[PDB]
Amino acid sequence: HWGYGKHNGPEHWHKDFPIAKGERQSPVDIDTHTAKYDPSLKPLSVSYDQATSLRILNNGHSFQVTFDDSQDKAVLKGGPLDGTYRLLQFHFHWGSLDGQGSEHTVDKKKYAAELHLVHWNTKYGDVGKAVQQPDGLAVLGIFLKVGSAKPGLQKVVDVLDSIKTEGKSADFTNFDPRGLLPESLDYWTYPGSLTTPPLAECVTWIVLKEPISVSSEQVLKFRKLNFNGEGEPEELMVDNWRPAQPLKNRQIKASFK
Ligand SMILES: CC(C)NC[C@H](O)COc1ccc(S(N)(=O)=O)cc1
Ligand SMILES: CC(C)NC[C@H](O)COc1ccc(S(N)(=O)=O)cc1
Ligand SMILES: [Zn+2]
Repeated sequence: HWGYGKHNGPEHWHKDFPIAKGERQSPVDIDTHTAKYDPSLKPLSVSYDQATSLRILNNGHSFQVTFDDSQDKAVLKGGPLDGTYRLLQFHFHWGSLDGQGSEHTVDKKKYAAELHLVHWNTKYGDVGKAVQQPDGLAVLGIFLKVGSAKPGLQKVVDVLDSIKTEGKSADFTNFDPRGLLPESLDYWTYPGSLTTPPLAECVTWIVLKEPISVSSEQVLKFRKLNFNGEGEPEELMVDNWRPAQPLKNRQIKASFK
C-alpha cells in the first residue's frame, strides 16, 4: 500500500485517495509575512494534567503514543476552536538529515522533525465520526530543531528499541505529554487535512511558532526505526514526511504580532 518510497510515496497517493489534490490539503508552507495577526483569536488552552497514556506503537509509517480518550482527561480548547477536543495520540515525522523532516515549513525552512498531537471534537462522539466532519479534528504541530536535549522526550527515545519494526507495541503508561511543549503557545492556524491517507479534510491546524530543541542522540534514535516488519529487508524509517501542498483559497492566521 501507500508509504514514503519512490514507488508508493506522496506523488502516488492521489490514485487511491483523490482528495490528495483537494482544496484544503496539508501540510503547507507558512509565509510569515503573509500570515495575518487576528486579534479575535483567543489563547490556546492545553489541559493535559490528567492525561492517561496507554501504548507506544510502530505503525509502519511513524511511531505513536496512544491515550485514553473515553473522558475529558487531556483536552485542547480555545484558540480558533469551538468546543472540546480530546487527545487521542501523538506521533512524529522526521528526516534522514537535520535539514529536512518537518511537514509544515516556515518561509520555506524545513525543521529536523515535527510532532503532531492529534485531538478530536467531542461533539461527534468518536474519532471515526469526527474524521468525516470539516471541524472534526485539531492537530497541534510542534517543530523540532537539533540542539540541546529535550528531557521530556527521553522516556520515548529509550523505549524505541522495543518497537523497531512495523506492528510492534509496548506498554507506555504514565507518560506526561506536557514535557514535549515549548515555553510559548503563540501559534499559526489554518483549515487543512490529515497529512497521510485517507488525507481527510477534517483538521483545524494549530502550529506553534517556537520549536523545541532535541539532541542529535535523540533524533538519531528515531532514525534507527524500521518501516518494514520483522524478518523483511531492513528499510530505515526516515523521511516520513509529506511535502508542502498548495495553499489555494486559504488564509493563515497568527495569534501574535
Ligand atoms: C511491490 C509490491 C509488494 N507492492 C504492492 C503494490 O506494488 C502496491 O503498489 C502501490 C503503489 C502505490 C499505492 S498508493 N496510490 O496508495 O500510494 C498503492 C499501491
Ligand atoms: C478511523 C480513523 C480515525 N483512522 C485515521 C487514521 O488512523 C489516520 O489518522 C491520522 C491522524 C493524524 C494524522 S496527521 N499526520 O495529519 O497528524 C494523519 C493520520
Ligand atoms: Zn502527523
